[PDB]
Amino acid sequence: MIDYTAAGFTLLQGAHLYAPEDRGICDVLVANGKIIAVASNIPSDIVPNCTVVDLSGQILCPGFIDQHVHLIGGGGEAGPTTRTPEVALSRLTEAGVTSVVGLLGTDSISRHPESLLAKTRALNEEGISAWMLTGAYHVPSRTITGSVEKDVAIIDRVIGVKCAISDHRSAAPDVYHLANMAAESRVGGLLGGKPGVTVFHMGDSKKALQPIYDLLENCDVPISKLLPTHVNRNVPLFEQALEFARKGGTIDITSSIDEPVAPAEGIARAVQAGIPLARVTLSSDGNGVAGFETLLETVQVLVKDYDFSISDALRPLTSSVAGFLNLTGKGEILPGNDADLLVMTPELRIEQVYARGKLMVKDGKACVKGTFE
Ligand SMILES: [Zn+2]
Ligand SMILES: [Zn+2]
Repeated sequence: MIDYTAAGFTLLQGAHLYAPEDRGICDVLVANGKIIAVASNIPSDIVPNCTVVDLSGQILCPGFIDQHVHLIGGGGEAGPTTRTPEVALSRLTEAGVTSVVGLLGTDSISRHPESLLAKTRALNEEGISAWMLTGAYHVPSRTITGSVEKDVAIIDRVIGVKCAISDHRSAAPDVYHLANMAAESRVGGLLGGKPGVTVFHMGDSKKALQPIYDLLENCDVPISKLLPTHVNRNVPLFEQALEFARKGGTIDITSSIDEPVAPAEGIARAVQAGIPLARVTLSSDGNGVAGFETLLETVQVLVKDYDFSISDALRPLTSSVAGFLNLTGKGEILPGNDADLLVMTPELRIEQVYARGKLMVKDGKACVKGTFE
């Protein structure tokens, strides 16, 4: 018997596929952590030494992409005792997260991008896919190489920069500092093949998104690179966000915020306003201690409580995020893409999770954990 185990051939058959597009009952063939075929009735012996998984009666969809996670820990706003712990691999996977973007927050004194970089790489070695944003709330940005542009251009896992505006914990950045930072991420992105985005932590100031419009008035960074997040934290800000998304921008709703605008509610309002789901993303702000359970809960609520189809409910956590961050090979089940898959019950309860072809979760419980979990 010839050994073909190195390919890790895995056949997921009989599941109702949402890639996120409804593909009905369809099989998915995996090899080397990559989807190599997506079709109805793929021969269970099409490839040798193939692990065939019977998913009849279950749902199969893309793994979630969480672009706002404090991977090395966050907090600290009420003293050092409030500094949260680093994220545990199993917490992400059990929540359906197979791709993640780490970032820093208010604290960039006891938190550093080099630590974030290291954690991002550990997660990649451990089985999932991780990227990070350089900078933090503070502006000018505290970077790895001394320049936002250089960080995005030369640090492989860096795809953009983060900052905070209209928030009582901002560094009071003026338009120039804000514009230059955004422009550097944009150019750095072109040079390093990164999306080169600027993520804006929004606060409760009455000025809301004004800094972003001021920025657009003082530079030429495409609006498609400017991502306001936590837009559901207050109503006036949310209304501005809808207006921003209407002008061509993409907005990030936080699932860890249940009031005044719940996450499912924000996604629904966006659609009501006529915003394409492609410009609406959902992140957890996990470990900021915030968990990741609010991600799946939002999808469940969207389908159960609101009237979103499973396909649409999935977009803000998959194709929309992958599209915004140009995450090649993610957020969609198609041949050539990474085998990041979720197996759910018809009620959308996670049963299995595959990351790059490897089984990370088996019965809703992680069977692969961080080195020191
Ligand atoms: Zn934030
Ligand atoms: Zn955050």
